[PDB]
Amino acid sequence: TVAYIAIGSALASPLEQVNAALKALGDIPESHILTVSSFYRTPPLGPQDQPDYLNAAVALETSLAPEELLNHTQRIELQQGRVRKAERWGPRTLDLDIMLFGNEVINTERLTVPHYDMKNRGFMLWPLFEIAPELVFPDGEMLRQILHTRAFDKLNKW
Ligand SMILES: [Cl-]
Repeated sequence: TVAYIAIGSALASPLEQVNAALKALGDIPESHILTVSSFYRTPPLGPQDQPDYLNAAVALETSLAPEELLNHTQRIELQQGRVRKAERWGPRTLDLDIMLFGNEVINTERLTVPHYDMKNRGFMLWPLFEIAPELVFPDGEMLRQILHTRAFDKLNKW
């Protein structure tokens, strides 16, 4: 099963945090990386201008069940990243999201696939389109049509 995973990171030096994360993803049992998108650069949310965020997408072939894959992405987030001390509820310093899991639709208490907001997020869709331009979502919508209709601005490269 081909899973597509969004990776984000702005902490310390994003390039080596993300590279360590990719190595971790590749070491997930019963799984191997098919391809990784380019690394992209997105500005921080808020006017205060935090560090720049590094965004990418990974195609991972896996025979794990979706919740088993979740277990590993959560483990990697714990091992490779941390919580913001002034915002424990805020996003961690390394973000992994399972965007898509084959053609599966999953609405459990722990796991929602497709990612619930990805169709509204250029920073998830553009890297995905780079590695999977002909992708079709479980509901039949084409990735290309979403990017075209919604007219999301392209992302700058890291
Ligand atoms: Cl869908």
